[PDB]
Formats: sequence, C-alpha cells, structure tokens
Amino acid sequence: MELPRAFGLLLHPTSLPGPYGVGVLGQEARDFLRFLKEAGGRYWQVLPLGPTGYGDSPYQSFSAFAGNPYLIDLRPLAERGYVRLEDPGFPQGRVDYGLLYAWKWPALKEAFRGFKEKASPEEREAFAAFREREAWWLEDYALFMALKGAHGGLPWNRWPLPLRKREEKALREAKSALAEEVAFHAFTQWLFFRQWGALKAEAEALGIRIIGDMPIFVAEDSAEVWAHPEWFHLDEEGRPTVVAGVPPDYFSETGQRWGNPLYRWDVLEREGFSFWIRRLEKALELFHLVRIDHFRGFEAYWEIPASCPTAVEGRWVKAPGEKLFQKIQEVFGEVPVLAEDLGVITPEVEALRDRFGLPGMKVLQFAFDXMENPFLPHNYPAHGRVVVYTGTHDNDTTLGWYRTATPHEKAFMARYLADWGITFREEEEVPWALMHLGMKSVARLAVYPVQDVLALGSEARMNYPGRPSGNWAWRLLPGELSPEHGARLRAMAEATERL
Ligand SMILES: *[C@@H]1O[C@H](CO)[C@@H](O[C@H]2O[C@H](C)[C@@H](N[C@H]3C=C(CO)[C@@H](O)[C@H](O)[C@H]3O)[C@H](O)[C@H]2O)[C@H](O)[C@H]1O
Ligand SMILES: OC[C@@H]1C[C@H](O)[C@@H](O)[C@@H](O)O1
Repeated sequence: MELPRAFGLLLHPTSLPGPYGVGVLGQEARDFLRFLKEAGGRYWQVLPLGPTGYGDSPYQSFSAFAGNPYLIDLRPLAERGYVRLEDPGFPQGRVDYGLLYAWKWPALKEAFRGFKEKASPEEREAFAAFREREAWWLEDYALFMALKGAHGGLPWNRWPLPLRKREEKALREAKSALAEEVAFHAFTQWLFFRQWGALKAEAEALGIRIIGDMPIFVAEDSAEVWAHPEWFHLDEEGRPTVVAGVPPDYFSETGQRWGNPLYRWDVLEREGFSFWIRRLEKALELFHLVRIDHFRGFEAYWEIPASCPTAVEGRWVKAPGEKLFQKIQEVFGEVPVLAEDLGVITPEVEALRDRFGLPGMKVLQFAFDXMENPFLPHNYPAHGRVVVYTGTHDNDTTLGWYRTATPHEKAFMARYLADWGITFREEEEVPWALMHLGMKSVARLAVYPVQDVLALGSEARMNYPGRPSGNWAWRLLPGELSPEHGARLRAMAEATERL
C-alpha cells in the first residue's frame, strides 16, 4: 500500500444535505465528491454503512455485510413510478431517526410493491442475479430481518428455540411463510449496493479514494452471530457470557462497556478465519482503504463479565492477531488496512501494526494536555505512514473541544501552533489553525471532519461516546459547504505539498 501526501474529508453519507430526512447515495453525494475534487481532496472517509438499530450507531449493525437501507435514494425509484414521495416535515440540520423510521421503511416497502408491479424483466433478472451472488450472507440477513416482524422486533436470542437454534425445518417453513418479507429485505440490499457501486465509480472518475470503516467486534443482535453462535462466547440461550469494552480509562472512570459478543478466537482459527476474509473482501468491494476500529483488540481484548454493568471488572485476553494477519497477507497479498490505534496502546500493539505496514492515527485534540505527547506532529513517524485528524466522529467538533479545553491545553496549543508559524485571533479560527497544523506535519494523510471545515460548535458533534442517544444525527444544510470553503482547503493543501 502506497499512501501519497494528501488530504481528505470525513463525512458519513447520512450527513449529506437533501430532501426526505437523511443523506442518501444520489446527486448530493455526487456534488460532495465534486466539491472534494475541486478542493484538491483525494480521500472521502465514511463510517460503517450497515443497517442500524436502537441508538442508530453504524458500529452496532444488524449485519457485518448488509448496507443501510436509510442511505437508499428513493428518487430514482419514484422516477420509475414505483413510489410516490411526500415530505412529512423533516428538520433542517439533523436526522430525526424516529420520523425517518416511521416514513422511510413504509416508503421502501411501497417502492418494492411498485417494483414487483411495474419493473421490466431486465430489472427483475438483475435483482435475482444479485440475490444468487450474495446468498452466502444475504439469505441469513433477509430472513433475520423478516423474522423480527414475526416476533415483535425481538433479538434473535429471544426467539423461539427452533428458530433461535436454526433448525432446518423451522428455517425452511419460515423462509416459505415470510417469502415476501425476505424478498423485500433482499431488494433493499440490491438497491443499496447498486447505488453505492455507482457512487464508488463516480469517486474513481474524480480521482477520489473512499476510506471505509469496520468495527473489530460485531453486534450481539446480528444475522451472522445468529448464523454462527459457535464463533462467539454465548451461553446455551445464545446470550453473551462475556462482553467487549475498554477498561477504566483516564477518560471514563468506569470505562466503556460496549456489550458486543466476544470471538472464540480458537474456534475462528480452526475454522480458517473465513469470517474475516469475507469481511475484508466485502469491505474492499465498497472501499479503497478500510480502517478497523479498536485494532489493539487483535493483540489483546478487555473481557468484561456479562453480569458487570460497567467496564471495571474484567481482564486482558490475548488474541491471535499475528496469525490472522499472516493469513490475510498470504490470501489478499497486501494489507490495505488502517489501524485505529487510539487509547491505551502497548509496544505489542505497535509491533503488530508495524509488522504488517498498517498506518495508524493521530488526533490533534489529544495533543496538548501534557512535548513528548505522541499526537504532537514533531513526534510522528519519519516515514509519515499515519493519518492525522483534528478529531474523529467520537470527538467533539474542534471548536466545541476548544471551548471546554483546560487553560493549560489552550495555552500550550497556542504556543505550539506559534512554533509551527500558525497564529489565530478568534476561537472560531482554532479548527482551521489545527487543520493547518495537521497539513504542515509529516502525516501522509490529513483527514478532517466537515464540521471543522465549517467551524461548528458542539451541536454538530457526531458521536458522544457513552451517551446512548442524540448521536449520528448531524447533517449539512444545503449550500453550507461553499465554494469558498473548497478554495480555502485547496490553498492549504497547495501550501503544504498535499495537492
Ligand atoms: C469504535 O467502536 C465503538 C464501539 O462500538 C463506537 O462506539 C459508539 O457506538 C456504540 C455502539 C455506542 N454504544 C455502546 C456503548 C456502551 C457504553 O460505552 C453501551 O452502553 C451501549 O449498549 C453500546 O451500544 C457507543 O456509545 C458509541 O461511542 C465508536 O464510535 C467507534 O469509533
Ligand atoms: O469508542 C471510542 C474509542 C475507540 C477505541 O478503539 C478505544 O481504544 C477506546 O479508546 O474508545
């Protein structure tokens, strides 16, 4: 993997502007890629693109393979007469996931019935071909989703045992009885991957690479966990005996208790790591670079007992990261992965990362709270193989962060910036000052959240880790991301050898 010296922008597709309550894979997405090209940007970073449940988090999806039906543009379907679209009164500047849930699912189902009614034979055959091609995960996903309508939205591990345990007759009967519902979920996937593939081709024509993302741990209530319970630490009822998270941090005094099921890595190794090969394969269909959230988990993971309500109780357990990445390398060739190596990082995590040539990350919001700080540009690797951010989707906006920063952080930030020739007068200028610092550094890639380009405060924060609600909702307003913003990004990239 050869990283050129460049910049990019972090913008989850949901945050795009446009009608009907959520950003989608259509014209406004194309406009953003055009904006990015004219700004001199060469990378677009997104978060995981799978279907979300309660909390609306990309990082806890009903499937490790499925695409988010909320990202489906309905306008192309309306043009073909499959559905009539009416705005129910979506807000400006944010996703109302409650109203989106209430309006978009019925609109998708209406489009599916219209499709079965009016679709040309060519479209039906394309849809059927897609299904055959993706059956190895799609049959499980569509039935998993279909079965939730038969059982009050219960998670798979609360379903009647014959279904929970995937008995052959139970499954066969269910697939038959829920044939239409199964087909509708398949249809949402066909549309997602067609629309994404189109958008990927557009990015490629404009010289833009898409950085994707995948959590190390998958979600408890997901189709693949249901299909392969032996791969996870579950009890006889299919419930996790232990769960994922991070220990009592400097940050969180009780930690983060993520709740995800943990892998039986011994079982995965004996099985040949097929889940990981497939995940990476699928990610590489959608993205040019893929980041793995919590990369340190491949070396060792914090195992929290299920009966513990926080992340305080537990232990570190070693994982065969070396074994997995040797296998990936001998089977894919060259690891096109980015390591999310934030948090408590040991020498063993770093050596695993460096052994496989994986670029790590740097976050400038973390750089000013103590000159040996690793997030300060002068401490970055000489080889430059790192991605620098002002903040990620888990951080506040940089203006928001600055407003609550400690006096010592603020003073050291100003001085350190001054050492790099960078000055500012107004606090609203801090996001651009830090973006400038990142671009001046040796990091091959500088990727910035669009909220920092706009210098927005804490209201535009994408995620606040720990809080279960109010997240993943920020959206651009139409025209907010202006030609002048693009020209300023372009000047900065030109001034720092990134164009
Ligand atoms: C890396 O992965 C993180 C873990 O998934 C992700 O975190 C966000 O998404 C989580 C799903 C969300 N909720 C979980 C966290 C808890 C406590 O920390 C539990 O109480 C919930 O039941 C879980 O669902 C996180 O709050 C949220 O930060 C990061 O965004 C990603 O970078
Ligand atoms: O959830 C945000 C971060 C993600 C990261 O992988 C982990 O190390 C911890 O610090 O929390």
